Amino acid sequence: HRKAAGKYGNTLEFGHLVGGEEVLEGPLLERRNPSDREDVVARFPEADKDLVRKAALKAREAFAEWSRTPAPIRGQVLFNLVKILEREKPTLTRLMVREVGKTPKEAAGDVQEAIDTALFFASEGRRLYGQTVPSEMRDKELFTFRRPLGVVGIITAGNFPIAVPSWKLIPAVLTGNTVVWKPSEDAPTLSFVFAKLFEEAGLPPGVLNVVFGGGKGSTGQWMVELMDEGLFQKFAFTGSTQVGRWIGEVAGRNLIRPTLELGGKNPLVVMRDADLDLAVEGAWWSAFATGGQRCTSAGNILVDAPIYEEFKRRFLERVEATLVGNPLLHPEVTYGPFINERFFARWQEHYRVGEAEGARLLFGRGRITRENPYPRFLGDPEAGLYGWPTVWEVRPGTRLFTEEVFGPTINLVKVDGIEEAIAVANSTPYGLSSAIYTNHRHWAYLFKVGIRAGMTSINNATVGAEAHLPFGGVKASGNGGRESGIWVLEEYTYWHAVNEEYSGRLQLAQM
Amino acid sequence: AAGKYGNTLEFGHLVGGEEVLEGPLLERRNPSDREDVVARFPEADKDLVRKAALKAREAFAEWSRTPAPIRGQVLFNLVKILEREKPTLTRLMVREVGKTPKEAAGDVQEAIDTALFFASEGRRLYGQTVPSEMRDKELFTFRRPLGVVGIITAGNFPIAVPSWKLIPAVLTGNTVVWKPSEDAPTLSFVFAKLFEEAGLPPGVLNVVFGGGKGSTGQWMVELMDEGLFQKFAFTGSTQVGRWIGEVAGRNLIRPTLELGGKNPLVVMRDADLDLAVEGAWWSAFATGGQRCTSAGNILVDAPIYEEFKRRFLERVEATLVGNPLLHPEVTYGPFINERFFARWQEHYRVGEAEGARLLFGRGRITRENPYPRFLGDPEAGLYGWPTVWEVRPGTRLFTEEVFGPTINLVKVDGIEEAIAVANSTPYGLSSAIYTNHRHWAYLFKVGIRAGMTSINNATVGAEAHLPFGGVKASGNGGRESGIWVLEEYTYWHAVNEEYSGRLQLAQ
Amino acid sequence: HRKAAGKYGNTLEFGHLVGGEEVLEGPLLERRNPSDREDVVARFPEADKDLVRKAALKAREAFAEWSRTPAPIRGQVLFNLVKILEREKPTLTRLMVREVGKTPKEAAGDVQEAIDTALFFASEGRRLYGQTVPSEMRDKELFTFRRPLGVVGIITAGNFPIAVPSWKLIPAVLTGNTVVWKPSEDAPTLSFVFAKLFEEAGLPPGVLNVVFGGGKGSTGQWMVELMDEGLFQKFAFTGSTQVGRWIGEVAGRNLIRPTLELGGKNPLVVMRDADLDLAVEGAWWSAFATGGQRCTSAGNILVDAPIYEEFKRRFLERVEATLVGNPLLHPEVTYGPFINERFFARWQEHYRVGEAEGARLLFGRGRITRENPYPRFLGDPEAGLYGWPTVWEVRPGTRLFTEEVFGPTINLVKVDGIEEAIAVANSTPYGLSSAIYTNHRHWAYLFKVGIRAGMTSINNATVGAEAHLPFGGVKASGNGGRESGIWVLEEYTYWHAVNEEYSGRLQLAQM
Amino acid sequence: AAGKYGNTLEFGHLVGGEEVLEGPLLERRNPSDREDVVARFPEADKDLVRKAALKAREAFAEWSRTPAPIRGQVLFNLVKILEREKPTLTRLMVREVGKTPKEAAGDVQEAIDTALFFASEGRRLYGQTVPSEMRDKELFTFRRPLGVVGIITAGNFPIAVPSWKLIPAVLTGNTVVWKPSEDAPTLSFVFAKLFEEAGLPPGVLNVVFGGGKGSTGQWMVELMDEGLFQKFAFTGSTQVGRWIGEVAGRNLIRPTLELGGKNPLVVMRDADLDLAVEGAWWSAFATGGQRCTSAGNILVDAPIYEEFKRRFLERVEATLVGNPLLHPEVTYGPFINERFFARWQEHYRVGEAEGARLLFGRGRITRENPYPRFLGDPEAGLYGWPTVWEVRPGTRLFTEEVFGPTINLVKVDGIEEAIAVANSTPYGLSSAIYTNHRHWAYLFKVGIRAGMTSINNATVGAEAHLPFGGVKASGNGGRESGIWVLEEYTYWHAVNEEYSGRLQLAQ
Repeated sequence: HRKAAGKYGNTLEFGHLVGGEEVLEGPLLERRNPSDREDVVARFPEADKDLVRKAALKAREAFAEWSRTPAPIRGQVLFNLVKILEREKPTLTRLMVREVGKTPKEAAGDVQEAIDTALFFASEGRRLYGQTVPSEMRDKELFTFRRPLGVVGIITAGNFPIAVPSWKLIPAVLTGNTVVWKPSEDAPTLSFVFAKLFEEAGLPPGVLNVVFGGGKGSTGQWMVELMDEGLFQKFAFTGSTQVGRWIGEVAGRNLIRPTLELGGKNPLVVMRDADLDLAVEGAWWSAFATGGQRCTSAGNILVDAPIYEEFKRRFLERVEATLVGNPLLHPEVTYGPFINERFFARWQEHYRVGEAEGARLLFGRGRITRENPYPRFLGDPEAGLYGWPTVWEVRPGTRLFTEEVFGPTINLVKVDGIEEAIAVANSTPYGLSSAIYTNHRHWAYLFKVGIRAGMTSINNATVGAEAHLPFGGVKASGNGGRESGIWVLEEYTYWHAVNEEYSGRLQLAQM
Repeated sequence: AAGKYGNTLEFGHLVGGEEVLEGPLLERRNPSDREDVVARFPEADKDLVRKAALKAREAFAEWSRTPAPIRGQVLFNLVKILEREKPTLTRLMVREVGKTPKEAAGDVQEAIDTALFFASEGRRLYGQTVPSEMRDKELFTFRRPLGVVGIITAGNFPIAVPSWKLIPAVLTGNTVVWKPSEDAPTLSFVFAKLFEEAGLPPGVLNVVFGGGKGSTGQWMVELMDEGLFQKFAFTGSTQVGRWIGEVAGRNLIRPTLELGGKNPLVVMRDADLDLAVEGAWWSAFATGGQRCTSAGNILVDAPIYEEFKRRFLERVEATLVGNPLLHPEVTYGPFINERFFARWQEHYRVGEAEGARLLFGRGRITRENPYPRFLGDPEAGLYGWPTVWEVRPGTRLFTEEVFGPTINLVKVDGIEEAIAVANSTPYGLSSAIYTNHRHWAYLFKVGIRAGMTSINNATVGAEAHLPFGGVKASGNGGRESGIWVLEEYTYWHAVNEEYSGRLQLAQ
Repeated sequence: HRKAAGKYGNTLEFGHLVGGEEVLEGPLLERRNPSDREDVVARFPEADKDLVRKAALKAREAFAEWSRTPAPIRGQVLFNLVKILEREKPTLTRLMVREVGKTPKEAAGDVQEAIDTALFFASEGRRLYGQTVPSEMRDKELFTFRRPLGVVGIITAGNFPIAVPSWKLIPAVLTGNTVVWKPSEDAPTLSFVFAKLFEEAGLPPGVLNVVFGGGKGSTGQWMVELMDEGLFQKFAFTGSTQVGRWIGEVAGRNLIRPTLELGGKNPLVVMRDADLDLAVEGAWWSAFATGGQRCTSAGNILVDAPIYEEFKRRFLERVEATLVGNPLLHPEVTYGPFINERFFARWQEHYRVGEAEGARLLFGRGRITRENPYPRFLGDPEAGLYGWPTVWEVRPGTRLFTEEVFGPTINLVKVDGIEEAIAVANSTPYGLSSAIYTNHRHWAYLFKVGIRAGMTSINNATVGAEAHLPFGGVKASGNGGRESGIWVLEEYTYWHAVNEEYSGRLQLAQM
Repeated sequence: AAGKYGNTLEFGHLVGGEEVLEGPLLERRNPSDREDVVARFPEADKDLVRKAALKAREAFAEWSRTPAPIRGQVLFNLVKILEREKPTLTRLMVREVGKTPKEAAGDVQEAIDTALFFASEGRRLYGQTVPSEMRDKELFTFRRPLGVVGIITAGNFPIAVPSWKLIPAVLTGNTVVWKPSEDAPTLSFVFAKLFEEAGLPPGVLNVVFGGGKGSTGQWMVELMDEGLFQKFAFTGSTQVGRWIGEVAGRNLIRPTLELGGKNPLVVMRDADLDLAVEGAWWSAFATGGQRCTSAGNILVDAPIYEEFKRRFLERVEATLVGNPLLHPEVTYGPFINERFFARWQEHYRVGEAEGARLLFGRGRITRENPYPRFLGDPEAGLYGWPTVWEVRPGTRLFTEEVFGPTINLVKVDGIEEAIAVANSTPYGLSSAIYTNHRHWAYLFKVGIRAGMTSINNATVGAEAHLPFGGVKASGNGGRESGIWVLEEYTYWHAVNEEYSGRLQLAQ
């Protein structure tokens, strides 16, 4: 695999993983270190549609023996994976900093979510409870059982390259399904390694198949199209709303219920009675964790009129102190580069859209360069795509207010009272995360039952969901599916209702 | 006006509590006797469905904020009202869709059972308290209503099947727009009025009558593209369901799709033969074979094939058919509508064309083509000869759903072949095996791909408090009835509460 | 049954209900209207031990067919009971005012709890879920089923003569058990009628047997002793801690897990930031609902130092406005008589104990009489035993502070800060109900996780539990059992674990 | 010192993390070979148990406030540590209680499985969110720790059975005082030390060694009368359990009582005979018949009685017995202690006195009374002849638990009689039926009165993630393992939160 020596490590070359075998087939892509594009992390192929087809048929093959492997034994594989992930946590952390450019602290947390998920589902092997149910008839018994769905197609983003895939891969295999996985082209090395750790843990060959490639016009699109050929009994997607709508459509006509974890425009409310320094810290972290490249990153800070001016002042002071830089050379930075050029490009355009609709720019000068330097940048800002922390004031109903923009940007909006804060908080197409900073029980309550969101934080950030709560969104952010904990079991199994007669006669129900 | 076997009712849509007689007039004739006109009613245009959805959005605000236990009290009232009206609804159902008094009473009883189940669900709807990984922090999950639910239903179970959707939908705090089958408009209107009597606020349930394709049904599905529905629920054909799933999917709706079946019933060499014959017979000819769960194929183990066939044909020959309002002792009555009659007529042609062996049945029962155990006048409506084929796996009669009184026999040899043949259909709704060997029941149970399996019982007659639904072409994973339907009409809201006065970073 | 005409209704005479038959056997007791002891409500016999024995054997007989009656059909009986209770609600309300002296409003609520319980368990007939569980072996399946225990002995107090018995009787029969019930001698008529409503609903004869009589030295004691003869597979008790300890002991040696719902000394905290008028109203109602004759009645109001004087002043103003009287002639009163002479006697003594240990009496002059009248009494205070509203100031560690006293009394205690409020709130032998009035999220939280109680109210009274939450106490208030909702199913069933082999070979688990 | 087959360990009590060598010295000798001294250790007096409970009360304050997911991480560490130590614990268990390496490994594996189960339970422990009947109000339930748990355990499953109590007890935030069996002090000490290595804070687990009656066990039970325990959990004899239940009851404690069995195994005329023989044999002689779940009575259907007896005695005759440390291929080794040996000797006398027919067995295996398939020196310890009787229902051998290698055959005629006879014992722990007729398995399953029933499987070998416990004389309703044990170590806290700024009266 070690094809060349790179700058901050080896340049790895590797192929697809199908039925346990490595398949170096298709035109070569490459992944460059986004903190320093001179460092080439990986060269890897684009799987064509026919190879994805073969991966799904290999998955169908392996599913027969895996689904008949007792769930507690399947759980033992995940238990091995906990220990292996634990052993590899420092290595995976360093590789993640290199390949997607998040800080060592955040990368360790990303890996830890996969460890937590592995442990949770390791013992789920001795749970997976169905029901015994009393019949309305004598000499008859009723049962429900959870059954595996079959072959699961999984397509994932690369902003959480270990955590987010683990939310799908782990419960999928634990419930007895087999998997074809198309990872983000932003994190091919991490994905390959994760697959190999599953292998070391004892996952049978072909239960997990990995096909690398792009999205639109590439492997991703081709994999979605294969739902039309009956090769997938389930589909799970993390990514943009735009792509999610199409995947939902294709899934829908093939009578598949897909897991769709899509975008957000996450509101964070600060009421007049908030602990101001706590709220500032929470807003700041909500905005600039991962350089604002989380589904759950804050979109709009809604600030109660009586503290607006004072909150703005302290918020801008806190934003000004943000360290930015190459996190492999400067692990103390708050955030590093854009993960890829797409996020950078859309973020650059948000400045033009903001100016065109009359948003007021309070802070930020676009791309950080030698020519346009940022006072708290550490290292060489031209080796990658890095963004100025960016703060606007905006009105509701504008594009900056309603549309998701990955990258280090945030809006301030003035609201007056709890009723207006809730109405404005709900004035986007999205409904993923949400937060309110307040001390009045009644205000926390009203926000909690008035917001339309999958997730709400009280005196906490829009980011940082605990790994054992149901994760997902409403409105444009999802379709109702949830990941993590017991709530994800509905995504990867179906209910089998069984009635058993012993009465030696035909008894007619409700008659 | 007065009709033949009762009143001819005229009525309109129910929108925001008001009756709206707007649109071209349709009618529903008694399928046992076309001279009896049951109902005249309008076809809602797309714009009126639009208004119904907006009225639903309006009413949802106060209904979702009505405490769940009070919502449950409305359903409790509905139990008592349904109880009171059971004989009336039974008689009207015999008249309007042509099923027997016995089956119609059972249909109504399912709605009563559903009402009672969800009446106390008002004091349940459990979410979770969950321990945080942090000190001074607490985690919660809550079930929240989705919003406005669009419901489209078939008319073969005109009270039961709609109750499976309407009742949990309103109990969980949603509001509803309902497009009932044009085969059962009167029952649907009445059911809506009973909800009203029970105390359901005006606009929480809106009913828009009309057709399906090129009519109210289709227009209602299209309105998902305008953002007017947060949920959609459908009971009907796979072909229509695929389209509804597609439209729902692009609008990020998770729809309930309860679709067709081709339900296998296996009889192993060791079965109680007379029990299995009775079960196969009832699976086939209950409701004249017009259930989603009606048996499609009887798979008979080689050593008892000849003996089972002989007794099965003797039992089929004894089937009484007729107008169930004049002859309530009949096994089944007419086709519910002309579509089922037409597709049933075609199955004979397709059967002959692919070389299936016709053992019994001569198509439509007429004065000229009479059935020996018909009671009454077979030309007052569309009635079908009981029909039995022998078929091969992989053929159209074997794989494709055919509503109406038909069934196939197939010879299998041993449990492994019975399971493989049982799974050789696009469908996966109901299923059954007759056997006494624990090991054979077990292998069928874990080898079949179906939402529902009966051991020594019919493919029909699901109990109202088990999860109902199918896999493959029969559904998308959603389940109705019991606790399992709550996932269909609510979403999970995860809440974390900090008290530690500092920002604690998870994982 | 109509033996004589009484003052406010008929004087009823009736016997025990055993195997469906009425048995007029034993020395006659009588129940006098506690608001007016000239009104004789009922004459009824004391069942001797041998008749209780026969009732248990009749229960054992009926249990065979009842346990084999499908749970959904058993639920239909409870559904009939909902409708019958509904029909009889005005009648049961009036009879309850007459027989135990609570207000029409409270009596209607008492009956409504039985209606709510009936409805809840009516549909529980189609639930009672056990589990399907995956085996660690191939060709093997695991199951759990809830099974009825057998014959349940139930002994109940009379302060909640319909509600509290319904919490036991209804889930007991729904889960397929049969019952012997010894009602309080304070509410024999209500109990007889309730049994007859079960009969009208379709409960088979002998599934519910009712044996009337006393407690110590009488039917109650004899029924507890029959646990030593193997006649009860379950026991459920509502009453005093003193009696509960003995019942727990007898149950314990016979390997029965009893439901024990015992006394309380329920703390209600008012913090400096409380809505004062809300807290005063809540404390007032906690103290004087049912004339302070609830398990959950407030024992001690713990008032934060900065609002102590102001709270006292408003609390005494509110206590002074309390109406007291015969609730059958004056349904607007807050409370009526003591239910029986025992409660009156113990309450009279609490004055002497209070004086002896130096508690400061702020309000109350003992029994209300013509000679010692109460300014807001309505009617004739000598026709029954009525109590002055009573308010003390006490110190922690005293008898008035730690010991339950049924009747209209309450203590004020000064506390300083949340830590002290919690420590003082926990300084009793009891742990049933509890409450805090506050607006600071952090204070509500600390009380909630610091208190040792089965039940906690935030900005609500210690009384008024909703009928579908788990009800019960810790410490001297109970043994861990809970009533109501799904939580009571553990009380009346046992788990049956079943494993089914199909593999035709002996597979050794964990080996 | 060095012993014969390993080190002789000396150690004291573990209280607040410190080792306390205080009290008269006891010793545990290798029951396979009395010359091998495994351990010397003290008898804790009542006052030291008192101190252990107060140290537990102290440590509980910080442990209960440790977030459940962090508590789960300690158990996760324990999984890995138990895994690492499995061969060592296996060898020590063979030495200290005399079970075979295979069974000892399984014993340890149950603790590993329990550890893993409750490791992730740290992120579960679900309570409920519940809808109020009022506006502007919310309802919650939370699981809370009970406090200080007293645990007393037998030594026939010296790692498994204690793990069923210790692990969920600490995971749910309780603290523990543990009095281990004097038959397994070394294993118990080591297990406590592994908890310590895993990161369990000092004083959360305290271990006090000593005897039972007139010793540390009895004194610990008496301390319930001083208010020092909020929970008690016991595994052992019914006679002791009744007393513990009594003491617990007057102190308003709900105790876990896992007591004896007289476990019936039915073989119907249609059973796979060789499977049933193997299952009966293993049910009887696993652990030398020293399991709570060991078969008490084989109930054999009349038509196969003679043939089953013949094959059963052939299988019993092939049983290897011996020192399992020198001969790991043996089926079973010695009696674990002298009490089991004594009660087993008495069962022969009682059997003869009431007229039971002895088919096989000659009492203690000695040089003078040798057993043909004994391996090694039978005088180094207490070893028993495999023993088989024929008995009548209602006799003492039939109804009373007898630890050790003995079993009864009883003739029954038909399923109804098999069930009635199976229930004719004071006990109700485990049970089994061998049959192929679905209807017979069903009737046994719903007719038996037992906590646990096996169909075509042994009375022994319960899987670690099903609820374990008994009815009648075998227990009080409590269950161990899985989610079902959480009721044993927590209590429900119901919380209602008002936001409506006014007093709303319920019902």
